[PDB]
Amino acid sequence: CVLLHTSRKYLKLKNFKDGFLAQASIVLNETATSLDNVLRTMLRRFADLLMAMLFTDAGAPMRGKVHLLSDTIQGVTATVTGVRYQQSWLCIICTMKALQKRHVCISRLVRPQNWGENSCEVRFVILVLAPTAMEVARTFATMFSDIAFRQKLLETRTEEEFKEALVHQRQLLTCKDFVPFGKGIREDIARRFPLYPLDFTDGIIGKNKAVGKYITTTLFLYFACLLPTIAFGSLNDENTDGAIDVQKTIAGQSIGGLLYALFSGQPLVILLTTAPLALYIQVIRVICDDYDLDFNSFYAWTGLWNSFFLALYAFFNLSLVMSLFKRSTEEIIALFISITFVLDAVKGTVKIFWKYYYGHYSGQATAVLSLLIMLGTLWLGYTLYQFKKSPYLHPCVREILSDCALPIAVLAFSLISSHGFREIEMSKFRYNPFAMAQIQSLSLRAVSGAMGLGFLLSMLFFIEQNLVAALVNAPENRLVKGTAYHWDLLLLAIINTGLSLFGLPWIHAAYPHSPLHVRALALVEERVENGHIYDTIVNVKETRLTSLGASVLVGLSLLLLPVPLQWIPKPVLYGLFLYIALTSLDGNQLVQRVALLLKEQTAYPPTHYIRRVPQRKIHYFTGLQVLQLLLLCAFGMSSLPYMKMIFPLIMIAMIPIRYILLPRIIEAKYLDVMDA
Amino acid sequence: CVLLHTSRKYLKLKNFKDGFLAQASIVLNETATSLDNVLRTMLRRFADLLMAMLFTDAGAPMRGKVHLLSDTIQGVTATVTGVRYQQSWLCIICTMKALQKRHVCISRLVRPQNWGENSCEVRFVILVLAPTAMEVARTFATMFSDIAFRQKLLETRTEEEFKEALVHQRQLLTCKDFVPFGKGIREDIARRFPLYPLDFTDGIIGKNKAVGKYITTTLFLYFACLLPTIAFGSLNDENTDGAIDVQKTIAGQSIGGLLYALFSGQPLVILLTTAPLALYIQVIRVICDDYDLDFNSFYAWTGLWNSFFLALYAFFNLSLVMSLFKRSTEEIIALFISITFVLDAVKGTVKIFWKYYYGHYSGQATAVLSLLIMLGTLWLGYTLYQFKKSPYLHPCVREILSDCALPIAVLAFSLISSHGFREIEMSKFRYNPFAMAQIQSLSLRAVSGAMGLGFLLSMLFFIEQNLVAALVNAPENRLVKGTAYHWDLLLLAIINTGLSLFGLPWIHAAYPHSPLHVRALALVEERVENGHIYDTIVNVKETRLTSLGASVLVGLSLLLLPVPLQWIPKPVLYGLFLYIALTSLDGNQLVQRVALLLKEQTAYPPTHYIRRVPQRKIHYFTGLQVLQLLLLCAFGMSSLPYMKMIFPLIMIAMIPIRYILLPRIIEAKYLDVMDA
Repeated sequence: CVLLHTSRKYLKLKNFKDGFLAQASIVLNETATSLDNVLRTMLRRFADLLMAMLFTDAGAPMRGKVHLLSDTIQGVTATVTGVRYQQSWLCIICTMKALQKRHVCISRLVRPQNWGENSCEVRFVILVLAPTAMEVARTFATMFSDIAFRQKLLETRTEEEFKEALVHQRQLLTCKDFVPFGKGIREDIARRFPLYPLDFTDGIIGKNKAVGKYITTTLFLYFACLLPTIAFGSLNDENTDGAIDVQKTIAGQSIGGLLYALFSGQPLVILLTTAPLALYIQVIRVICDDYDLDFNSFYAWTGLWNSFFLALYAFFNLSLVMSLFKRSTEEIIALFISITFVLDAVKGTVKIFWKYYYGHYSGQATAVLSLLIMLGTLWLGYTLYQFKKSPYLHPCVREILSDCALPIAVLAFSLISSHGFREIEMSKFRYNPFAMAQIQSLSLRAVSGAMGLGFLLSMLFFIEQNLVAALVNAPENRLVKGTAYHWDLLLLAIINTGLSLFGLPWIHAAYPHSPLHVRALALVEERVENGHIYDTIVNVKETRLTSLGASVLVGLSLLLLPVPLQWIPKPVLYGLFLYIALTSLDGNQLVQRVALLLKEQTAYPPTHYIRRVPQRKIHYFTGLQVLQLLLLCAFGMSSLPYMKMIFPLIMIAMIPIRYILLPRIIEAKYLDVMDA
Repeated sequence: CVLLHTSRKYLKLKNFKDGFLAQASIVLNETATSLDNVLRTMLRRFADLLMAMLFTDAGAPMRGKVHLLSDTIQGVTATVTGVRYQQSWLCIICTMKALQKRHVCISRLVRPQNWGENSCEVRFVILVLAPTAMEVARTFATMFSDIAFRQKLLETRTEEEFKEALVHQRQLLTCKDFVPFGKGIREDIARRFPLYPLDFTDGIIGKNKAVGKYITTTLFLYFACLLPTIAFGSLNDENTDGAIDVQKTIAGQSIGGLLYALFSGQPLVILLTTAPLALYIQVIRVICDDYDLDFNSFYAWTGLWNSFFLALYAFFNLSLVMSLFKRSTEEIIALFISITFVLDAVKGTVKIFWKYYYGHYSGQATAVLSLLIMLGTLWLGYTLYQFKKSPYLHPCVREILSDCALPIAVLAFSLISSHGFREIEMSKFRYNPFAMAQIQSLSLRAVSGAMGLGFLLSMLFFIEQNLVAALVNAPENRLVKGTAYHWDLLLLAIINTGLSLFGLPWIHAAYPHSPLHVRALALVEERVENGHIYDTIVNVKETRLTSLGASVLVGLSLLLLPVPLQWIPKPVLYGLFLYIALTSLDGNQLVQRVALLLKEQTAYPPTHYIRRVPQRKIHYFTGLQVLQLLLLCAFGMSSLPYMKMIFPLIMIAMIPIRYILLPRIIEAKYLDVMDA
């Protein structure tokens, strides 16, 4: 072995408040795969024994030794996760006494190439030869450290355009809030009204064409909204004894998505039915059965009261308090939703076994095949989804696999269970081939009960919709257009009134699908941390065409319901539920901290928040979060409808708990470190 | 973000051909988890505002910035895989003008702690403060760069012992080969005879006690030899129409393992039946059925001829030519073995479906449950095995998971399929509760045929045994005791004669279990490359107690045949075959190159052999290897016994092909880079 001396030092960003800009040599579309070839081409561009000195193996270039660059500059940032390097660019420096004049070469690679640790996705290489080099390297790093400038340089097609862009960039671098009634809605409408044409003409016309990306994301959204829509329709049909069918769920989802895409601010939010909504509909069905009330009328009245409360919240600008919402409560809610998905799948398979395996109406074969198909669908979907994080696959391959993991698994296992195992008939969701509910035919006592239930549902809707909207409107997503929280809530209430009046299932912003929609509709910079791909969004196109097309396709899918879309057996839908439950915990810090018990604290990056905070306080915070999650499960997943209807109240209550009690029992600094 | 300047430079290993050795301060068993605490303790040991200067965030220690060490020294080596850092130690340097005298502090951590990017498993921290620092840091790095010296320092218990060890280490650092008949056997016996007591008294007595490690590895070996032994016994019973039972396979494996452990050199090699051996036994059964020859007599004669040829090879010292063996041929053979395992599992499940699902004697339920159990066993075993590579799990946790993955999966799914699904009876391996074969009652023509078949089997045995022995005797394993190839081959021939005379299935060195046995019986230094744990063996204990105990336990397991060990259904054994097939390709470079078509070449480390070699030549080599593998599969996996009996010949032929033809069509430099 050979000893290596690594020296790290800061460099102040150049303060612009040039000759080498014009004298720089630009290489575009470099197809070389190795560092040696790229550097040889870059050096030849100047006009060789000069490439050898660039690395540590200076003096013994023939013998096989460690081949590492000597002087490099990169962008670095500090975060709770650790030290994140800007791996999209690299600046190599070489001070050669033989040379007489400074030389600068900027090379843009066709594809991102690993160029070392913390440079796994280099696309720009800035080689600076000096006869100092420090000043030129610092100024070029300062110019290249901008996230948008790198994308602008990527968009350039010619060397002259590259130099002009560089010159242009250098020159350029040189309480009581709720008192106003309806202020938030008016502000959101004013913000997002003038941008409507823009929203509809972002990628269709202009310098950048997004037709292919728009089509691909439209297909993604259509599939990822239809398949969960079918699963939720089947679940509701099982829960409501056929009151809400799969056809009703599909129609409601299509209408709601179309209305939201057409007439909402922040169109990137996707409306879909959720597991807690199914649980609450089950609560309504149980209450109606107990009190002999018509399901349709009671459901319509509950939806009407929920929409009324949501409109009251929107008009009074309550959404602002959602700024106090922290990540811990969000992750607790997400884990509860995943647990509800898992329990729905388990209940479905248990019912299948009870009806078929135990003969409580060849049933054993059907039950075993159902279990096998559900587990296999889950496994295949999870594997195809996790292939997205592989840093060695082509970007196209690992974005198609992410895009078409669940659809591929569903199709493959539907074929397996309907053609490979056609001799074993199994369960399929009901389909009997939209009348307004008789709201007037209901007692006043039932109206008051619906009022209370709608209040609880409105709290649930407020929390969920604002959570997903905040996720979509995160600062790291780089959304130029303004936010629309109150107008979005009002439109959600309106469309929910419309859906409830016709008995269609409720819908709100979908947590798993909205960030996925944003990512599919965004340009990202690949980052490799611990052998996994992480995406840094640079530009989101922010168009309504994708959501509108997805909604229209989902609506048109009603014609494929009888003959197609029914060969998908119920176990495939349960596997879809399991896949959603597992894949909704990708960035869950609560799950990470829970697993930390089985992991090693000292194995995390030196600057990771886990290592920074004492393990005792981390465990205390995890225990408090787990206690909150257990209490949420206890109320919101019991057999008692009267106590299953209360879980929105405790969802509201956790926010005051996190805001008040936890800082009193846990130090504020540690909570700030963990949450951020 | 803040620009970072990384400077890399060589440092010549100190040439010893001291005061600071005695003046150094030693800290032992440091339980601190963060860098700040460790460095604070180390600085306090001298007797604070000095810890801040050690990192790049000098001048702004309060504001949250990137917290990286400034001057660090590490051990680095170059390999075809890439640049491998010595992550077990780190030397931090700080030149402070305030200080008046040099200071050195050596801290040993209780557990390996990530301390960087290429410092994921640091256990020794050498902090050098200077008022130069370069000389002291270089000499300490040179002393610590030794792999065995780090283990010796770990073994020390007190500061005085640590200093004495440091001082002692510093002082210390200051053709025609086959003509002799039987020379190899005599040399091996002379080498390995005096070390017998040592072999039996390595960890039992002395400074280091290995009782716990010996017990754990004995349990691992027992389970990993019994379960595949049962699977192979069932496969042979299916193939040979009950001629070779599971009881016979267990007895033969136990006797052979005991004999090999007792009276062989290099006892770390594990003898077990293999898939090609099962295929060849099937060939023998088919030939006997075709020619109406007694299976036992023909099998015994074939084994006798195979042993005679193996003894001839051992006495004439042919094993030496195995040095010409390359990694490409080894990996082709391993992939062929895995494919044979997969086809055996597929044939078993196809037969189960044909008998039960199609009723060609509730069968559909049994077939579907068989498929589900096999797939689930494969999945669980693979997951528990792959958890071994997680860099965040505790070393004990991942070591146990690797040790008890297959046994845990087998037990869990046997319980599931025998208790959870007890209503669905399914296939179980035959067991009817050891007579010498009537060799004298066989025709001369059958004797000549058995001679030819035994010649082919002897070539197969030579290749397989020498391959596994070379894997066990790899230089990187650090085996102090000498190698024994010819004596091992002679003993293998003797025990094979003994086994064949009684009709027991043949056995030779097991490729998947011998390296695993070595690893379980070895101390390793953890390395994290691309987020995966890689082990560097420092010391292998090299004892026969583990293999002897495993063989004795396997033999004693015959008493657990009737009531235990039969609830394991055949699909569990097929899942075991699949698990072995998938887990035998961990380091397969042929599989890596085949998958490279779907991967990105530029995403590999800069110094990886994949990027160094042009992709065209990599693809040509992969295509040639795949063609050889396809020919091997075609000959050794067809329905014709006369052509299924020839695959050992082409296994032999592939070595001349690799040695002669490939260098002619592919450049020698690229082949050397890829193979090494």
